[PDB]
Amino acid sequence: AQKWWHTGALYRIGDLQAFQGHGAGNLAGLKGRLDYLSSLKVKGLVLGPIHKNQKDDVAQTDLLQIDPNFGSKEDFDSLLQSAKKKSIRVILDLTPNYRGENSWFSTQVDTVATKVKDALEFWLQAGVDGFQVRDIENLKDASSFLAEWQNITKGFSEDRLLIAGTNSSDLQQILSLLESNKDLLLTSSYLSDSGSTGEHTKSLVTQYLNATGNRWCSWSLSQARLLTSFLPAQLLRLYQLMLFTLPGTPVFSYGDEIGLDAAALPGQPMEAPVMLWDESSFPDIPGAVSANMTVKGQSEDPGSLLSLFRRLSDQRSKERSLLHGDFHAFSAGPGLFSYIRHWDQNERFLVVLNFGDVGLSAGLQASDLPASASLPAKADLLLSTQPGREEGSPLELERLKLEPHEGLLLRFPYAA
Ligand SMILES: [Zn+2]
Repeated sequence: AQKWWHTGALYRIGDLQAFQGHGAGNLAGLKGRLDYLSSLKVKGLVLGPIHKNQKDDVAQTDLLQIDPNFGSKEDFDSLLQSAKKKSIRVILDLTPNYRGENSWFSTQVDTVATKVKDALEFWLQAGVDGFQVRDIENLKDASSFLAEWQNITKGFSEDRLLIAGTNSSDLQQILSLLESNKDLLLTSSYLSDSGSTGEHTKSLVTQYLNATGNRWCSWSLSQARLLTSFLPAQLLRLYQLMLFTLPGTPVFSYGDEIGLDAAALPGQPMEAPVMLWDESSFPDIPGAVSANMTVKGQSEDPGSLLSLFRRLSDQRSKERSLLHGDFHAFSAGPGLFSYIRHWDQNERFLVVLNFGDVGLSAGLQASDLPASASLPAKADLLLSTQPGREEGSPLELERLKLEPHEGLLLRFPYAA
């Protein structure tokens, strides 16, 4: 088989109460939204933290005890049972001081690291499929601890994950964390540089793959915050296509599927903005929310961001070329970022991303590829970020017009 986090996207649910809002707001309530997460084809949701934590006090913090606000232990057990019946894995966040500004209390670790050791051993027997920990740059001897905890996690089963998260975007600071245990997923702000861009992004990704020996890894804009925090509205489709087709596991926060924005909801945290299911989800200020900002409204419109997300995620899970990590990038025009995805004699995929505000001709040439480059004269358009095109019918790779901010996803058989 394939280990489970390779087969789909990860969905981060930081605040249980903002995610479902009124009525539910529980572990028992989260149970009712599983069929929805299935419609996003997420193979693992990143849950919590949900443990007891008195703001900035080590003694008054216990990772083995759930906070009554979120429910009970039987609610959690009940949640795991249903989730496994629906092929949905659950990753628990154990960031200790998640109510204070320093997530690891201070540079005095000793007592804090011991607590984390016991929690892993405890919650794996309760049946969780992995763990997350954030703000590692504030942890003394970070790489040493991530090595040990990774070994406990993999020891239980090889089909168990550890995710670590940093706010840093420096490449050398990121690699030094990875020099510890190379099978460890690391989310970061490495990609976060919108507005002024060009083909800066193309290099960033190939440089990272270059340095890491092309090992399996994660793709995100941050450890916890939304896409809208970093990107302008009219770049969300482009980045969504990219994250869903780059070699590795893509990681989103709840709300990225509908383009959820912390601003535009006056007086609300950038961490835990309320999820928008329909018109009644935001009562505080009535008219501020509209139908096209909601799940309900975007479920109707085929042109919506939610529609793009669901279709991209369906490909990412079903198709084998996007499930394994075989990837090659073109040397096209100065705005573009194009690449090929393939595995054995399965169906091949071609991506083309225009980052500028100007129309382009995609002159994607053989230019630096393997012997398995041999592109056809024609490939079928599966999907475009902009409505208008004839989806399903063949285009021509030499003569290829790209409108500002457009993204194309093209399919073709192994034998050209
Ligand atoms: Zn290849």
